[PDB]
Amino acid sequence: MIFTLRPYQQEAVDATLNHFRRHKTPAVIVLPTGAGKSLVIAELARLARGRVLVLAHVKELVAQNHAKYQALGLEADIFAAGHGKVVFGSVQSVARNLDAFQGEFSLLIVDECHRIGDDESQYQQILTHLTKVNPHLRLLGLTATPFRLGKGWIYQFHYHGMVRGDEKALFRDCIYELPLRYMIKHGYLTPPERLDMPVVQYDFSRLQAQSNGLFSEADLNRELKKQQRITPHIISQIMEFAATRKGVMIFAATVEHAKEIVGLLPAEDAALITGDTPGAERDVLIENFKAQRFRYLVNVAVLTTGFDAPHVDLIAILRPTESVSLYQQIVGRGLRLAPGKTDCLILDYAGNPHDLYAPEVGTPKGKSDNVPVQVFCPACGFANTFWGKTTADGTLIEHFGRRCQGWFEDDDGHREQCDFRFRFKNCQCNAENDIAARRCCDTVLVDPDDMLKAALRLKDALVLRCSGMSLQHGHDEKGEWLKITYYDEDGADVSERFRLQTPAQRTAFEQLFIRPHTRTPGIPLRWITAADILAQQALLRHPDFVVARMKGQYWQVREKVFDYEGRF
Ligand SMILES: Nc1ncnc2c1ncn2[C@@H]1O[C@H](COP(=O)(O)OP(=O)(O)O)[C@@H](O)[C@H]1O
Ligand SMILES: [Mg+2]
Ligand SMILES: [Zn+2]
Repeated sequence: MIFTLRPYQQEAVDATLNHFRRHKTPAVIVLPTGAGKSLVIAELARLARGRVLVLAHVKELVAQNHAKYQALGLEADIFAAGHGKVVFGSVQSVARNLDAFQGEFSLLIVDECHRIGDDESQYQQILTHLTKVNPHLRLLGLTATPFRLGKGWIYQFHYHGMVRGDEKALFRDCIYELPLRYMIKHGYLTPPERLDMPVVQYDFSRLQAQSNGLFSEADLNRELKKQQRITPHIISQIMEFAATRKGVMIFAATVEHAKEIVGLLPAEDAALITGDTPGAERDVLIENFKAQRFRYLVNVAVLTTGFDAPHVDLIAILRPTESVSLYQQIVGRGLRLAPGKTDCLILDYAGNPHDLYAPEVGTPKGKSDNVPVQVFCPACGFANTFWGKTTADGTLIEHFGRRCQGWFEDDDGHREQCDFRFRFKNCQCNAENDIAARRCCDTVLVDPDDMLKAALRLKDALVLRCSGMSLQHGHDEKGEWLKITYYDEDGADVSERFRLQTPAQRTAFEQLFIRPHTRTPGIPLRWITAADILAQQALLRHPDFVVARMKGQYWQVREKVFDYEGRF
């Protein structure tokens, strides 16, 4: 041809080729922003039979992709506001002129395919036209951000064995992923430099995250306006370094941060991008920047399509990053190669740890001090990465995962997520299954809240809002026993007993108490006598509610509720 592929580019091509020689279904490739997505595009098109349509939502993406294609010495058409195998188009423009797209189309590539579900509405008109004309039309997505915290995952199965999204995902498969780690190790991107000790960080250890997992507009703009005096004190140091840098990208937390920054540095040498802007004004600021007509770009919406020019060489991070994906997306905005760019200066000011390579758990943290931890599935061996708390030594205090995420395929094409359940109910189903996939048969499972309300309107019933438990142990002519006593904030209490002597009794005790009560399900608790259990009571959680029925004379435990989540 006219071009030569790097090894990783040929991997991405062969991955795609193998997927569609076996499957009709959509696939995504995960490529960082400096990878040269045009080299994959051009090899697929050299091999294609139809034409190939390369769609973007953002017209500047359509123009960037058309330019980078023809920079290879190749011809292709473009369809936007104003001949070869490939057509480069925007969603709006192509959904308009569908009559001009009536030939053979074998492959449709969607750049930034994470955008697809951001309503838009014309896209599926395109999809259905192309599929009417081309029933076996193959669709490849490309993206650097498969997962946005708050929107979830763009694919379902990953070819490494994890499951990510539900049956809902737009792409059933992710078939190649190029790690930042590797692109930096082999020099295909600019190596990043995070200043070891920058002077005055913010104190975002006060993290009050919403349920989708994103810190709220209010909580940000307010909650550390207690330090809103340091907002000029830090831009001073940013200007210090920017003395010797071509383009600085600064990421605020809110418009109330980004404006209180855009005024605080030089007077017309900076600009402000956020979703609340034109339009024609963004089309002016994309020409001004990258052409370097100003220096500082301040933004709060990290979607920087157009401003990730190669000349940017310092990323200053003025916001806490909830997921690692947001951190990686932000640093990656400044990692492109430029002739004589030695590194990219990363200024981590907020409470943002040092893991450009962290695994993305893929769900909200929960407790703010939660880190990723890896738990091995006792069924299939797969290495899950759940949220957890780990001690100084790297040892596991808690992990929070509920189900193994590995998957497998037989030789009949039937594909299944592993079904090992770290948290369970009954005899077993997910903590939040409505119907028992299979037992007490397909019956309707009793919702915790209803079970508590039923038990409340019983007289022979006790319902204690458990504030903790205490263990005693003892012995007689049949061996040892362990007695657990649950109690609420007023010392109302109720207890149960477990003989530890016989192997059936040992086994029942692992079944009915250690497995519900352990903080590290899947990692077995090692113990010889009740004394070892007392010794390890920190590895045990206490129930959120206990229900005891009456007969006879004494109170007898019947139900324990863990992992509550619905108030009350
Ligand atoms: N196979 C290749 N042969 C020659 N140059 C390449 C190759 N792959 C990538 N490059 C160069 O590496 C850089 C890739 O950056 P870019 O084209 O901006 O990535 P993307 O378009 O994927 O965002 C470009 O400067 C490009 O010319
Ligand atoms: Mg490219
Ligand atoms: Zn498993």
